[PDB]
Amino acid sequence: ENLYFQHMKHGRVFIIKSYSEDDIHRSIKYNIWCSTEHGNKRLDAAYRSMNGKGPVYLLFSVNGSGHFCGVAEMKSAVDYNTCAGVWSQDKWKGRFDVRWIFVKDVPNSQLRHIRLENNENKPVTNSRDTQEVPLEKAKQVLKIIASYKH
Ligand SMILES: CNc1ncccc1C(N)=O
Ligand SMILES: [Cl-]
Repeated sequence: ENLYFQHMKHGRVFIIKSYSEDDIHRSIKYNIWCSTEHGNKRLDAAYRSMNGKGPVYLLFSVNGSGHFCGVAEMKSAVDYNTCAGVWSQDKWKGRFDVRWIFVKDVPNSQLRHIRLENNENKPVTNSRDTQEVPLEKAKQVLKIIASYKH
């Protein structure tokens, strides 16, 4: 409630969209994630180019659910050669560490009035997986999620 996510001077924020809620449950249990091949490459470049100077945040949402389900920070580069078949389907190859910060359902109603100037001014709730969020809009999103209460 303005107590959250001030002093976020640098850093970068991405939307994660999963059509497997089981995969997200596993992320929360073991603090790891895996995206598509092109998604992993985008997150890998953001994390590496940050060179530790700032956080990379991930805003998670289950496709079709109508709500965001929480926030985690990237905590490692992407390892592309890892054990196969750990996710809901075999097509997900690789792994990076994350640290979950919030696990809570925030309805899209609370966020849909934030639009992305880098995505044709579309609402942030209408994003695809690994859509990057401009820093000032991300700060608005993170703060709404942080303070939202049932
Ligand atoms: C492991 N990750 C996933 N699982 C299921 C559906 C989408 C994803 C994704 N784009 O990250
Ligand atoms: Cl909606």
